[PDB]
Amino acid sequence: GPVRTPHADVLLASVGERGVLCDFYDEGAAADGTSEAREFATRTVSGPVLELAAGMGRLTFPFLDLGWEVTALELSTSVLAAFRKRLAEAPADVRDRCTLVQGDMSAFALDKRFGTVVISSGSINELDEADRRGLYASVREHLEPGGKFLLSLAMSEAAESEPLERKQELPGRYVLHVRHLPAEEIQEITIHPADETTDPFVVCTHRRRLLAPDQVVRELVRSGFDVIAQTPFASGGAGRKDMVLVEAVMP
Amino acid sequence: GPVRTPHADVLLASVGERCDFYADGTSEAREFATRTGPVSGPVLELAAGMGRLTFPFLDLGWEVTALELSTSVLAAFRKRLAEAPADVRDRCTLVQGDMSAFALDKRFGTVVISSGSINELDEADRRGLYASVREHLEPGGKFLLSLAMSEAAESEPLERKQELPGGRRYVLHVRHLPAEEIQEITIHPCTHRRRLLAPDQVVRELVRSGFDVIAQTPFASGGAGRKDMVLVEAVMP
Ligand SMILES: Nc1ncnc2c1ncn2[C@@H]1O[C@H](CSCC[C@H](N)C(=O)O)[C@@H](O)[C@H]1O
Repeated sequence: GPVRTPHADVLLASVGERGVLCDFYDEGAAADGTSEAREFATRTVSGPVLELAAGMGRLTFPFLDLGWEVTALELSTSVLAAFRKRLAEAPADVRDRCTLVQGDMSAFALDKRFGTVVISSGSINELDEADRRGLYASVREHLEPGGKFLLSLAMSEAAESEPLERKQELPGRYVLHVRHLPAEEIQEITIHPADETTDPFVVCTHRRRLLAPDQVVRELVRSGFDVIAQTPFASGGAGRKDMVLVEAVMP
Repeated sequence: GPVRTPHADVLLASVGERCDFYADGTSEAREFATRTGPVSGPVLELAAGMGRLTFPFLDLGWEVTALELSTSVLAAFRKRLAEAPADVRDRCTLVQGDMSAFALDKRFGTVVISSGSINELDEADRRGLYASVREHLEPGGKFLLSLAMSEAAESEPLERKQELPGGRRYVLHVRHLPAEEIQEITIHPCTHRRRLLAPDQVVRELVRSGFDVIAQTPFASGGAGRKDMVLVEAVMP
């Protein structure tokens, strides 16, 4: 069914149903990022912008609020429908710089090039390694000359750190430097009410892919982009910096 | 063209003017034999290199089809086989092949692969491996893998709490399960990156594609000291 996490295991045992184990995407009770959008803006606008897997407009609207023309591309027709509902209930000027398009960000093709192409950490992490290559290839084909590819990328503690070195003393028949660089983790969340009474006690688990920023960056280089900047920021305006803003251009 | 690490460039100028980078299988093979039993019927070792484990396996008396991709490496292996005595040599059948896609039309009691071999495939190819391996297992037959386990892979992931409102108050728990790291080397008076899967990540992948993983046994590769490897047992339901 849902993912049975270790903390959830204990809770659900302790609470005896009453408690219910759920994935974080079914029911139910269960988006604001103007600080992330702002991070994207800082790091650019000449022309129109393409947002990939724009979901429901979490960033797309903030972008439109800054006067930008946005082609928002989404795969889910249902999310697409919901986006178009929000879009319907907003000022015709706001409405008219926005273009929705169904599409697969791993293999998409528009009758249009673009000065700026943006993708949020949430989205890039939906793709495996193969599709990620598809994305890079695709994007390259949609950048006007000199245009930037801007990516936000969540940064785990392990990816934030300077990987631990281990020097050695191995003679031949030298000094050896090993590093274990992070490439990909699984972010696992568990959310439950602070009580235990409540009734019902719904326990929310989710597992998702979480790529190391440096990893994406290597992928990017390997695929013909140059990464001209990488900038840590906190997603909620202040706190620990838990995100990296990456700029890529075609050489 | 060769990978330019941080420690390289801080030695590349911190020297002036005066390249990429391209062990004993006894303990390791024994660990495989521990989780094998009988053995009735022959064994198939995928990506056998040049016999580092194969020769151990033969000394356990086993019958081994050793699959390897490389024409050059097969040349080495064949010569080594030729210097072995004849009962060793006659229990070893070499085959050029691709561990990610191969038919051999025969099935095997046991199927075996080494950490270095599986770490050489990306995700898609590993999907193919498990599919192949399946196609080549006799029922009840065991699929054994050894997997390097780094310090990241073995540690209990650190957990972060945090209280949040609505207006209902919630508790939020976040763990980071390791899955893939990069092994980066700098040899030194010389460079190499490489894949290093988390044994757990491989296990998840085995389940995702058919097998029930019946055992995960940590062992030292050297055959002494800290257990730096994991022997995984898989079978087809
Ligand atoms: N292959 C694909 N092609 C296009 N969109 C995809 C996709 N796979 C997943 N998605 C979409 O990517 C979104 C990920 S969540 C990101 C939403 C938004 N950019 C934000 O910042 O909140 C989801 O809306 C999902 O429908």
